Amino acid sequence: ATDTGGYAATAGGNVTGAVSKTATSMQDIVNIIDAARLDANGKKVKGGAYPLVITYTGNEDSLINAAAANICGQWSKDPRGVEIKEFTKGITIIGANGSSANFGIWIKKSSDVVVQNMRIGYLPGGAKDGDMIRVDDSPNVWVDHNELFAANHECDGTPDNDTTFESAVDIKGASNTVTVSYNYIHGVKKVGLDGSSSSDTGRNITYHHNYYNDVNARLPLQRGGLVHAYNNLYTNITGSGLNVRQNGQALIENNWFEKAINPVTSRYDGKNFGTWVLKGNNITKPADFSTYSITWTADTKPYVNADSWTSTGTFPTVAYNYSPVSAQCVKDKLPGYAGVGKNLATLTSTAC
Repeated sequence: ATDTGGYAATAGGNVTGAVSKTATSMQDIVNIIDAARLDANGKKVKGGAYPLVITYTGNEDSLINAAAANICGQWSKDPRGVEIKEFTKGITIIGANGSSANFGIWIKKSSDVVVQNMRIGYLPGGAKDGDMIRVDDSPNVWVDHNELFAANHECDGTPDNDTTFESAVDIKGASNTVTVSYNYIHGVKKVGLDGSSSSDTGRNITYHHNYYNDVNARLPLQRGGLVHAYNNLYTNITGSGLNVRQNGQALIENNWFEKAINPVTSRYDGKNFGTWVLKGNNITKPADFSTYSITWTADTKPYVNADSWTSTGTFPTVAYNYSPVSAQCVKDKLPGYAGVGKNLATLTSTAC
């Protein structure tokens, strides 16, 4: 099946002729991918010779725990990450229950990639692009059921005072269709952008069933295109949530917002404000702000906040087939489906 509940339509490496391999470490993954590029005669095949399903059984809790104890010592270390560059035969990286990684996954110019059940946290190298997950010029990518975390904190003396830790899920370039679902993202200052600059506008991204807790900003920082955010649990947002920019369009439905500052806004450009269609969220009118502790702030440049909590534009017909649960149900149940070790469980109406 290729249904991801969002714009990405992929089965990753779970296709016909897929070869399954077990990675017990970061290096194993690197080696497995390199080998997957060679045909029967040892010659290299552009985009990969065969589809892969890599089960990662490694555990790096020691690194994570050491890092959690010395937060400000991470940014200056060398970044660590597996690069999945120009691999298009289809690939899935599934963490085994109990596995953990203190390294990221950087997807570049690939297609049909699925990253699931990975517990990634406290990555070193925030000053040198130490992203947890990066999707660059890569369409049909599905980031599902992962736990991405660090500390929602900025240490003193870091370059640009923004490099204590890098992003959880950055999407940029021609990553035309992407689905980010069932992830448990917590303790992350910059969750993820959708377009690296003002000129990097476009893409159709879906964020569904994610549980955000204690995050500062970018859920996402959207530049153009379309974003469909449904059934997400947004709690303890310390800066801003969905920042719809460069004329992007967003459909924000059936989500639960709580203890959030500027949950839906269009700021920092001073122009080309994006639009949003609000529906089915726990907040239905400004009266609810007080109830769910939703505060708003201004910006030094022209900006637009959804403080009137009204739709400011339109949204095209949602191409795919999805069945959202109610905002209340996500609030009640979501924490038990999002993240690692939930056996890729999905929240259905029957569970409400």
